[PDB]
Amino acid sequence: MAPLARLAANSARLLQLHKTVPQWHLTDGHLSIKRKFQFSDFNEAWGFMSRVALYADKVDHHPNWYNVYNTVDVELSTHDAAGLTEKDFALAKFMDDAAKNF
Amino acid sequence: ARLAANSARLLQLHKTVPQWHLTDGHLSIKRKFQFSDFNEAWGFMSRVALYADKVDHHPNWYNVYNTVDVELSTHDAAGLTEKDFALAKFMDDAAKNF
Amino acid sequence: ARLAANSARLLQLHKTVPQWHLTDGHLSIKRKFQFSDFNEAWGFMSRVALYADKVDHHPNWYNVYNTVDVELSTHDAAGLTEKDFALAKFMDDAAKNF
Amino acid sequence: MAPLARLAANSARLLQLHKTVPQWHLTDGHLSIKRKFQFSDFNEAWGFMSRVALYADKVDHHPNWYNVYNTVDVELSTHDAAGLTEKDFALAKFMDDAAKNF
Repeated sequence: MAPLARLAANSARLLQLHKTVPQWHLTDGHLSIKRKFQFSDFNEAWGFMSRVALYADKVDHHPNWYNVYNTVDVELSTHDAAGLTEKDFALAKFMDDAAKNF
Repeated sequence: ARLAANSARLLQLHKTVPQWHLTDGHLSIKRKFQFSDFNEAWGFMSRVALYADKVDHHPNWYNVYNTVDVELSTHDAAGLTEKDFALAKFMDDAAKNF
Repeated sequence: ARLAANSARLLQLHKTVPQWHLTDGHLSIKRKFQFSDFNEAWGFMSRVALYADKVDHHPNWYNVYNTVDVELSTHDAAGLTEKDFALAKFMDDAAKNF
Repeated sequence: MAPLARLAANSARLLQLHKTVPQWHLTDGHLSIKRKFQFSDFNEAWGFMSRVALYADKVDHHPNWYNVYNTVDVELSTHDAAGLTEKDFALAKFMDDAAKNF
């Protein structure tokens, strides 16, 4: 009984959004998106995570992320929708842009 | 130097960080930290990040909003070292503030 | 809306953040925070950074190791607004943890 | 009575180090170096400061920095030397590299 509408698997809109973040992979049932970000070291990884943290608390939409030294393993979905919303793709896009710097 | 499962030093170190859970084979220690919100969790993580890069010893941590799910082990040792307990302790102290 | 020097609202807000010092013309409020070390100061600043970008209201802060010398004012207002006192309060609360 | 030796003003070594960080400016008496870093927004500035913070606590050598939204105004010197040392230029260089990303 998720209070929010999720983007339906393979919906034209979902796919139009995915196209903007092509290095993320859609998960089974299209219920989330995943990307493992790789940096040279922890210092770079934290620099990246820092910008995402600011964005996340500003839009109040947070990554499920697993950091191990130079690696940041990320899965995005909207809990209140039990799946993907526009906020996940907007978060993925910001993350992609912040990582592009490295 | 790798700490053997149930070794005297491991058990002694573990007493300094009693909220941590020894894992199968004593290959790692785990603690899940919980805060009021992400802002608090990030303030916590920020202090740990600084410590981690200073001593060059890094957590395996999974953050979701207000929680930080942490597993510590020495990657080059295939088990626990002193550095893991030292990090666990720094993390405990940083968490106390909240 | 810009708070006029010595206005009733300014003085009332100032009571919620008594460690802050009103500046000449009541154009800003200042507080210098002190911590044990940089690690603590950075943990403090990190929480404030998150708050600041959330509400889109930023401190004028000068950090040297363990100290954070802070002046707050609303750049578009040429003086103090509610947002400055709200930020001052968030900063006070973040500092309390240390 | 500074416990540490500072690099003498105009010393060949000072100048050889300054050459590596050409956008920093030497201060009167060559007692410090200064650079005002400019970013697009606070989010970028904090991303930058974050990496420098990690470096600073690792080498235990900290900037005197004044952040105002998208701007980071920095002055580096070694207090225990009452002037510049190699650590200031190594810090400036790291800062330059972290900022280059933006």
